[PDB]
Amino acid sequence: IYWIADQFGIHLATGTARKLLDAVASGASLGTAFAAILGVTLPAWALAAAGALGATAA
Repeated sequence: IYWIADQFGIHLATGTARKLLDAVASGASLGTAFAAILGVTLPAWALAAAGALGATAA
């Protein structure tokens, strides 16, 4: 995700997701604020993948 946002970056969230990206990067443990940002374009299962065994820098 940290690689697709650069090359592609088709889903630029410079609205509210910004305030989150400035926190999740240090401790992405949100369960409601993360699903509200990864629900506009990203899937729903991705929320469960964030835990472990999933893309962390992709």
